[PDB]
Amino acid sequence: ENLMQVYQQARLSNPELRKSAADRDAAFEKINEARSPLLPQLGLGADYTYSNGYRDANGINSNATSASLQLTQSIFDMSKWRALTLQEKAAGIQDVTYQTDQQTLILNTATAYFNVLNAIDVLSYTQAQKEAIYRQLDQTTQRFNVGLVAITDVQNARAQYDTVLANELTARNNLDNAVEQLRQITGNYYPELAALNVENFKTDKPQPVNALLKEAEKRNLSLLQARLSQDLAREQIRQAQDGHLPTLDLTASTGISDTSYSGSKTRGAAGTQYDDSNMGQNKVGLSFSLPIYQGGMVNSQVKQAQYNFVGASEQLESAHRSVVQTVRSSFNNINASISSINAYKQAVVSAQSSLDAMEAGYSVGTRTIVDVLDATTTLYNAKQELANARYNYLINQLNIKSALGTLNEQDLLALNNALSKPVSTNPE
Amino acid sequence: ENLMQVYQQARLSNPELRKSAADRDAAFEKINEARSPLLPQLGLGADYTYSNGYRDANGINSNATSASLQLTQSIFDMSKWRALTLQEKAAGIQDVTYQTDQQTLILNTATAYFNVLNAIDVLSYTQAQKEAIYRQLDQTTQRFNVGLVAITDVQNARAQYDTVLANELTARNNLDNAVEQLRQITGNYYPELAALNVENFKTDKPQPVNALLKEAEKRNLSLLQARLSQDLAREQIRQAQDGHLPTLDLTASTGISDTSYSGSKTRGAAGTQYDDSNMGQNKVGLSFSLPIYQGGMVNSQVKQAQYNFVGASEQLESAHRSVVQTVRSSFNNINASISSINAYKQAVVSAQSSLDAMEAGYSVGTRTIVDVLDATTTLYNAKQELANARYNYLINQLNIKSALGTLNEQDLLALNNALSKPVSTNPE
Amino acid sequence: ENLMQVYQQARLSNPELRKSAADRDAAFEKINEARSPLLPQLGLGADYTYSNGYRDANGINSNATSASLQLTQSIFDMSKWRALTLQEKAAGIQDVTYQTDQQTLILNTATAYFNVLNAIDVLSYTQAQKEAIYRQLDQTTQRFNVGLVAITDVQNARAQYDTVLANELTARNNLDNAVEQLRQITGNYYPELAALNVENFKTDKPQPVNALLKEAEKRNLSLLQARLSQDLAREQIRQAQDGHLPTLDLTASTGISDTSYSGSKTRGAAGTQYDDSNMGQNKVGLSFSLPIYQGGMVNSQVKQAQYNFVGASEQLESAHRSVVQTVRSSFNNINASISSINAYKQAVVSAQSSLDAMEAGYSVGTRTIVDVLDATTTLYNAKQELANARYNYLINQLNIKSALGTLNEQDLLALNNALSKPVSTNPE
Repeated sequence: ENLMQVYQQARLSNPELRKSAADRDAAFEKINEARSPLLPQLGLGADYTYSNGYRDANGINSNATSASLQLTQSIFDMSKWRALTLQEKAAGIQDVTYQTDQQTLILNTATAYFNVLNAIDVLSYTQAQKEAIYRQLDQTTQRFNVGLVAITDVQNARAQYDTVLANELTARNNLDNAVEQLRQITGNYYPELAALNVENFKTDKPQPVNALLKEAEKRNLSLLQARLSQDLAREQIRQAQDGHLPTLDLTASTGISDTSYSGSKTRGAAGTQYDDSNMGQNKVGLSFSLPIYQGGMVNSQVKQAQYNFVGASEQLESAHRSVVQTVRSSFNNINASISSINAYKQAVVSAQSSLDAMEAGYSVGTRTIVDVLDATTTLYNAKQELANARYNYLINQLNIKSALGTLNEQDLLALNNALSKPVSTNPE
Repeated sequence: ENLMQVYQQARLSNPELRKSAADRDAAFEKINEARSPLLPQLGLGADYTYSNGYRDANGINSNATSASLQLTQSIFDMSKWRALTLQEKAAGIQDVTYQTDQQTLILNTATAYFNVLNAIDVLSYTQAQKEAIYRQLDQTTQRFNVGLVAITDVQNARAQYDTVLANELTARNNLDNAVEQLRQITGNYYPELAALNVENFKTDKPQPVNALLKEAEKRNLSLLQARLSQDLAREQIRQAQDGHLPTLDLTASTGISDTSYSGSKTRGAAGTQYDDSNMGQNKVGLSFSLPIYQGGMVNSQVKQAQYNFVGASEQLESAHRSVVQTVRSSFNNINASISSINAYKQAVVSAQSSLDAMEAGYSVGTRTIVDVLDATTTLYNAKQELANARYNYLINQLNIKSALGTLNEQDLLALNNALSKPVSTNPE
Repeated sequence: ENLMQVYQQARLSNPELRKSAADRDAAFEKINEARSPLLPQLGLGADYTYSNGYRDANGINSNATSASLQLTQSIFDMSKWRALTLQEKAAGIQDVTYQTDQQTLILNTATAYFNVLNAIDVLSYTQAQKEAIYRQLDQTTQRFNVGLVAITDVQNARAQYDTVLANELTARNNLDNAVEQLRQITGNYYPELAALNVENFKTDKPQPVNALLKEAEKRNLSLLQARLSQDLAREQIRQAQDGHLPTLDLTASTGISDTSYSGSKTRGAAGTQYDDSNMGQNKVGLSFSLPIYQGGMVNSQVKQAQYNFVGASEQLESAHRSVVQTVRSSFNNINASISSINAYKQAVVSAQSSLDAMEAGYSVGTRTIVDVLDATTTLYNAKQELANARYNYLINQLNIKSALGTLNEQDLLALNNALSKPVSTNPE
């Protein structure tokens, strides 16, 4: 029930990634659609007709029946090739989005895993605080019923106890919600999860900022998709100028049609003009066409494409600045986490001394049990904060590496050494 | 004047809900234009033409004229029926989003209503604090004048007085802004509103979570949207496959023509071939075709449709998970509110006791008037907390009913029974 | 260096505003595309064909070789003019959004400047705090060595000293992040920024509320875009109606061809029908159309336009009420800022008095030096708070200027007169 076992199932259960995979497959398969028009196309054309002339052509009756096939093959029209180029670039963009989604899945699973354990720690602290506050109430009540204290003190103690009970209920609810959050990502209810092995924690140091900047510029996902968009805009510009290009097609058709002639006027002195015929047709030919003026429409589409391209370039520059600032922020965040870890470590070192000193006084008889319980609660506070700091450090390490774009699953030794014995998630 | 009346006015004065209704009307009307391509499509034409083509015929004049009608009526094609069905599904989707907008309107009205009472309470207690701090400053300045304290202590009192003045100004501004934001929903200014009846407030217990989950599965609007979208994807898959089947059409026409010539040379021994004519015809017939080979166009559409279908399935799974999570979170917020109510009740009792002790002590002469003012302020704030807790409980009950998918004016009515005390929205 | 220079550079460097300008330009270019169809058209259709008779119809052959130009020009169609009107409306919309973008840029530049200044002040305050805590730790350690306290006191002192070390590190990280986030807008590194001079700080009272609302309802941007949107919806209603109106167009052309034949079986009983011929055609004429019984294809298209228009009218009402609430809220915010500034000045004076008292006591020998350092820290905290309040006041005045719809660069020119003294961002 460590992070690796939870993420392996999350990979094959998460619908957010599955939708991304479906989108990528739709984008890829669509290319075959755009290559279809270039190939030849066949069709059938049977039909029927009936006519009845009037006005001058009075008393003329006729009926017709025909059926034929068609086949058109485009010889030279680059309009269809530019569609293929644009569609392959679209496929590239979709694949980049898929990579981004994969990294997101990893990060979200890790975050939920740590949130559960944080909830458990705060719950333990709240239980200790409740016990201390209850002992205080018992002491005050006994004093009052023997004297030495007014009723207002009793009511104040009751208020504090009710407040700690409310906090305990809130903590239980939060522990359930986080588990429910862990079931919403992975898709399974986990009763037991491993925790941090405190005795083997690593406060590593990060690389210089400039090296991270270079790696980011080289292999970041956002700016890569932005570059794909810029290339797509250039290709669209190339597609705009395709209008002036002439086009030609090669079409061939064949079919039969047997038409007979009748009528009182037709019969008699026909002269061979109205005799029936049973010829066929095997037409084959070409076709060529080219626009001359077109009122400058294409000369306007060309400028629209150029403006779109410059807009895309500005977008790319914005994305570049964004990635730079993000990498700097992540580096600073890691350093801040290191410093906070040191501070909390010293803080817990100090609180241990006081809880140790309160215990000895009770052993000899200078203090009371209430002091010991209060010191225990404070130390539990020093314990819950330190664990939170450690988890934040780990998540920030993952965050910087994700900004580099270089993490999919190489966080195998990163967390394997950070695991320990199972800890229950919903004790009863 | 009160909650029910405000909701009644907003039900017909709110522009967002009316825009939703307009969208519903647009969706339903769309069914008409999907039907239209089934009925006959009558038409009219009329065209004149002059021609002197003389590659070999120089001096020949031949004008032309025509005017005819048209009728077309499709017999067999499933490209139109699929469109009808898909438009019907879109209409259903629009209806569901309209219902969601209704529930959103109810929630927004309730929240805006309760914020005003919160502001009133805050304002009253801030004024009490201002009075207490002013009395403190008066005492300190008198004491400094008499020669018992240093100038440094006067500055502290003046600073505290200025701080409370600023807090009171902020409270008044927040009350004004909360009044304005409620007008942004109804379009009216409310001088007074009804307040909660403390002695007629109920504390119920929520139903078991399993029954809530069952009801949510039955009647959750987002899940209805998801299922309808998936059905719309399946029907679209059926539509794509129907691009294979053939089509049948029927056409008819009738018109006239003149095609009159002129010229002395044409007349005379023309053989009757070049004479003017006034022919007319009433041709009618059918038209049939069946595709044979279209390339990947036929093939690719089906695969793309199936990919979209699996995407819709993933989206539906996401909807299911989200619904379950939201139901549980609301169910737990309810109990959290109950516990907080208990705690704040105890706090109010404690503050009452402290105030009474202070008042008796001042009556017998053991305390100054300044001490009494502070206890009154502490009690007054304790009613800020308890008031803001009950409103949270009511809002949370409204939310949980919304998630269950059964939030109607009937549910909102049950709250108004506890609001039976008018109060001004602008003291003095 | 100064605010004016920073804005001057950001105006001509920022990529988002340049993208807005590019989008405006590309939108004004669509007007040309709208008119183009009205102007004439010209094309070519040269081609070739080869027939063949079979099934008892062999021996008959033909050869087609065609070439002809075509001119088409529409003389009456109201649908095209609707497109031009719609395009003009789109151009207006683009201009409006460009103006909004400029105003947003001004706001962001001012915000970044003041954020950097606030970071500098906070860094100074935290440095003073660190000095004070270090001296306190030294005192406690010396006392323990001399034998007046226990180890727990030293542990607490070390914890307190460790905490300030984390806070100092975080302040530098925030300062660097602010510098980078300013570079993201401007595009340059700024070692120094002009600082606020307190000798000439303005706290002018603002104008009444109703006057501001009336002026805003005239030259605001969001409601102007809403009005243009409703107008284009009406222009969209007009476009729909013109689908059932007749139209005319003109056609012209010319072409030649050669139609010689060859073959052995063709000879025999030709009867002049199998003779080679060359011919041309120069048809020119007008045309007309008018639809009837279309199954209400465009009839039901009109109802969709009207519902859309009422939706647009509803959105405009929403925009109106939103502007109302926004301007009122901004006014209240200005007033709150004034009050807060007064409070912070009083606090600063009180802290100064306390520091003077503490310093005099130390000079006469009744106080240690830890007290002096603590007083200094409190004074620096007060100074930081006051500076933040002043910056927020300036930002709020700019914000209300923006909400009014009258924000430019000359308005910001006045604020430059409040910034005199350069201050280093990262002093050595």
